Amino acid sequence: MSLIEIRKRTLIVETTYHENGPAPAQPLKLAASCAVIRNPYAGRYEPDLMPFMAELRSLGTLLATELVDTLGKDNIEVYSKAAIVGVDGEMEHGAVWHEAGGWAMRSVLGEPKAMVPAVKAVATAGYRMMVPVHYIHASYVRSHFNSIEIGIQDAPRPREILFALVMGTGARVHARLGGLTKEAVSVHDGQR
Amino acid sequence: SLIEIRKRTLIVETTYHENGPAPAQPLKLAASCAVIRNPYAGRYEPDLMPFMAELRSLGTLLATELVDTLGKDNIEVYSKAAIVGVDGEMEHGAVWHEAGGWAMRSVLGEPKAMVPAVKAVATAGYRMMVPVHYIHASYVRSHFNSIEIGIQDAPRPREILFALVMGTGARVHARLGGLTKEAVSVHDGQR
Amino acid sequence: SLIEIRKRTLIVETTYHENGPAPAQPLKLAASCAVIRNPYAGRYEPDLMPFMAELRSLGTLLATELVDTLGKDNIEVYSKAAIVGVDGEMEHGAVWHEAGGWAMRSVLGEPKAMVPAVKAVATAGYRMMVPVHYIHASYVRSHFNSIEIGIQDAPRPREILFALVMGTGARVHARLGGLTKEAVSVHDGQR
Amino acid sequence: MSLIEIRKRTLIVETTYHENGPAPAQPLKLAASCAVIRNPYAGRYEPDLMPFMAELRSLGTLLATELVDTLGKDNIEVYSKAAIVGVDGEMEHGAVWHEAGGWAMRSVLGEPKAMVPAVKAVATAGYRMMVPVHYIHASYVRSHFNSIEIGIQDAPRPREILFALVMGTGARVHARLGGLTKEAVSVHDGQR
Amino acid sequence: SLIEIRKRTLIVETTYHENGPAPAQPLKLAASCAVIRNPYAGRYEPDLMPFMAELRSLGTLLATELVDTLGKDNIEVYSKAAIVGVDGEMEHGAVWHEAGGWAMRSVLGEPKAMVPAVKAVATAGYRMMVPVHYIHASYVRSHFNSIEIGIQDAPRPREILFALVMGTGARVHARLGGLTKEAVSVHDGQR
Amino acid sequence: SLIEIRKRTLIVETTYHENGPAPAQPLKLAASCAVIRNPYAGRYEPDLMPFMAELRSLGTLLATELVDTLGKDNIEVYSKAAIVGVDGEMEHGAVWHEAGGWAMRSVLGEPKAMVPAVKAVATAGYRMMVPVHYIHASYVRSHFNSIEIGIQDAPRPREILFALVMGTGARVHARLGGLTKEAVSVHDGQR
Ligand SMILES: [Cl-]
Ligand SMILES: [Cl-]
Ligand SMILES: [Cl-]
Ligand SMILES: [Cl-]
Ligand SMILES: [Cl-]
Ligand SMILES: [Cl-]
Ligand SMILES: [Cl-]
Ligand SMILES: [Cl-]
Repeated sequence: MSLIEIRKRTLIVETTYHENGPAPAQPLKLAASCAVIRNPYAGRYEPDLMPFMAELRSLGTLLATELVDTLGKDNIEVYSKAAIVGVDGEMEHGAVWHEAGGWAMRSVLGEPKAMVPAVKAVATAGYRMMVPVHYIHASYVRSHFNSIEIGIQDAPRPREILFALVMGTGARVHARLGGLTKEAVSVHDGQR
Repeated sequence: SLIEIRKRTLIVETTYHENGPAPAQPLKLAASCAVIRNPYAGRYEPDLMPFMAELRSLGTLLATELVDTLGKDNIEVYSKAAIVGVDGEMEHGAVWHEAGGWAMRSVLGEPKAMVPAVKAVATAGYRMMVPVHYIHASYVRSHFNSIEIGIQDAPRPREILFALVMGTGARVHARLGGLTKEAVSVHDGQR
Repeated sequence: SLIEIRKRTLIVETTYHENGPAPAQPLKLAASCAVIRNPYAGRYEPDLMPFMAELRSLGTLLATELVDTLGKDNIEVYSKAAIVGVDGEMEHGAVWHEAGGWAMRSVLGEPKAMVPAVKAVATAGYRMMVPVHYIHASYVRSHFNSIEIGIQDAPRPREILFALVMGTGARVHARLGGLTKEAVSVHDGQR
Repeated sequence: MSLIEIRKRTLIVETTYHENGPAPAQPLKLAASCAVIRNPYAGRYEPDLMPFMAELRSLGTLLATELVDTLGKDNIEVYSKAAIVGVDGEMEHGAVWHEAGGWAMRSVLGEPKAMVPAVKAVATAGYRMMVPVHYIHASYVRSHFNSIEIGIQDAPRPREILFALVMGTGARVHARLGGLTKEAVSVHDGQR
Repeated sequence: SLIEIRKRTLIVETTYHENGPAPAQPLKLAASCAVIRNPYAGRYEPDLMPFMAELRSLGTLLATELVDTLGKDNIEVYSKAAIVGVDGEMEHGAVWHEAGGWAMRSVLGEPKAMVPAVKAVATAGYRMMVPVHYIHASYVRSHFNSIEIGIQDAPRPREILFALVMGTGARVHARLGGLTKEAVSVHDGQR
Repeated sequence: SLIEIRKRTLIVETTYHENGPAPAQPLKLAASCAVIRNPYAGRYEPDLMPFMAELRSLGTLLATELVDTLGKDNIEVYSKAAIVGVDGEMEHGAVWHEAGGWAMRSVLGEPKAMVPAVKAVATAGYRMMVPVHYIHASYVRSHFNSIEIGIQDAPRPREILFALVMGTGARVHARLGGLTKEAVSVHDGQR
């Protein structure tokens, strides 16, 4: 029997035109796909979370696919992943998403090289969290560091977990701090 | 133009269940929001009529996105909301009753129910529950619902966040009787 | 009895101005809230009808307090709200549309406008903007307004917070035209 | 010209019947009266806040009178005072309320002996704050320590201040930790 | 043992100024917090005396950490606080008045002022302003101040967060007169 | 100088367990934060390079405090963060990627892993979860973790809060395999 039971999902698309500076030619879009699932381990200590982590890869694929379909496969430049575990769970129940969300997303995207950044928390329902993103091909590209806030008002309830993926289309709208540029990426190790 | 958009958000919330027997089709509630500069922040402007008039165009934009997102034949509930930044006043949000409501109803081919609403003057990041009801008859009990809106970094003190909401049906475990969609007979927008 | 009250709050908010010319009389918006045990928390109950029926009595209690507080002849706007604790479901709050609305309208001698509403399932301490409109005609534009409600330590997971709101008039700097109280002519509850 | 301009006021009355224990014969009522006023010093450093503090005594009297009229003069057993200053102000703009709110309230109440407890903060509009209360005749009466949350959704705006007084009618609903009792008060110094 | 510690936090806040002429030395306020299991969560326990007794050692632990952090000779203000998880009750935090206060006063060589306090029953992540006053005379007007405490993931429903606060001086721009440190003469803990 | 510090906070969070078998030694995560005036609040400044350069010394200050708090030989995870006040912009926080990261890495003798980060433009009191990872190899799965930061009264609209985080080890009940500290072999800062 599946360990994955979805109560609700949210898709958010934030389009930023400017931040009071000269507007860029095209706006930035950052998008998050979230799913609220029952936590099969809430309220007890389970030493073996490996089966759960394995099955969650399919959830990763589902959410990542939705994001590509939303933004367009050719438009992805930044990503992230995140988890919010309900108060009857533990951090480790969210930590399964590093592999499940990250690997699934990277596979959907043709295996870009940058590690997918992440943030997670154990929190009360409605908790809002800033999710950091970076460039999919080289984590050090300075223009692309950014953030989007995620959260669902009534989730995760104590015995639930909220899993999320984030994708975006470009650089900060007024990026102007130099550093490594897309054109300067030369190692192709996922960093520089 | 009195309308200068900094950012927009589109939210689609799909509910499969709420721990009861899952309905055949999930519910989708969607919100389309725009954060704009408040041209009147920091002073008392006696005439907000031109602003209210022009805002209808923002209503059209947002409503059009919602219909494109959910499908025109799939709309059953709606709402409108405004959050005014702390340097503004409530009246700056009140303009949206007409601007958002009339624009959305026009987009939808003039359904009869008044569009429900909520508004506040608040700090950036304020989150607000937005109530929805049935577009053809406000009293259809199965359809009363809510969705939370908000943007983390908005409205900043001299901004306004305007939003519209559309949805596809009843609460996932609606079971409290009352007037049903099918029983609607007066067509006055209530019953 | 399905109604076990832990605590109640009564809030009266008097607004003198919002940085414009102060009206002759300030506006008062008041909310009366009750936190009760949710008899259905933690399970799916198919029949919420008895609960909805009994809750009318809670509606009467709260509405009566509001009228006693503001004065019966001074009521111009109203609303109703519910916040369900995290172990409950939205349907547990939905019972209040009838229970709170009908009870309040009865207390007020059956004004014609549907009582507006908002609800959520939320954590203890959740705060919610509650929209109000004119009791005799929902379209009276001057009267659309809001008040925030909430109780710091409620609803706890197995509780429900039910609330009613009454107010004494228009927004303090209402100036957006629309249908006025005086122009009300249809008496259908809208116009 | 007056330094006191009120935008809005709130009166809250919280009645507690129980906290899942055996209910007391009469419920506890805790009430807060708040006023949101313009801050005449927002955005600058003013060395002399003494005139403002002096005039604010009248605001203290107004709010304290409202509370007695609400709860009944014969029913008061606990109190407190609090201030929330908008973000363009400073803590000192709230600190004026120790004297202005405290002394005014004590005078309205016939000069009970216990110092009025207090809390204050400089915060964003909508900030919610727990206000602690204690027994008006002897601060150490253990049964009476309690709290009520105050706040106004849209206040204080940056250039405003929210001032508040609190009064209440008795002990915690399930007080059971011994300590100094009302009957044991014998020094009458405001402590014991 | 009735004391099972999940996590602890120590926070030291240094204030150089608040947009006025900076004082000679900055103010430091420090909070030491401990999150523990609530042995009584979910039931009404009439006898909390053994718990209150045992908590004295937790008071001593937190107080000793604060003295070791700021330096015994530098302490001029203090406070105590408790946040109880939502499955508990207020009385579960009330035990800290004696356990925290007496332990801290003992550690500090019995200063005379009553330790001020604030408490709440709240959801995980609740943030609370904690008021401090002068350790030798509660009326010393320059010393009234506050610090915010809270832990993001605590107290969970079956936990309690207990905290102590110490600080090194007056508000950075204290200028409202009243009783001064130097004018203290009663030594009753008030004046 | 473009750096004017109003206040600083140091927080050390000690985790003994998270309801599982407690590890041999607890985890400590520490955050060092500084609230400064935003020299650019309210205007678009095209050249933020001098500010970014000058901020390096603030990075060194905060990093040195963290090493002195936890001990240089005990550091295994780090992060950096910024919260910009509402009158600023995101770019005002973005300067901290280099200023914070490079300063901290220098203090730590140049560990290879990129310092993770998160930033926001927000209202005073905004709380933010900050993610950490292993300082020698970002992929070490046991070490991914987070700590919440924030100051109640900061950043005010014309301020910025800059922060660094260091920690001493893995999650208290890390058990998901993946790359281990011991298996690190590339030394590129990833694996
Ligand atoms: Cl990854
Ligand atoms: Cl409408
Ligand atoms: Cl109704
Ligand atoms: Cl006093
Ligand atoms: Cl005591
Ligand atoms: Cl004490
Ligand atoms: Cl960098
Ligand atoms: Cl770095």
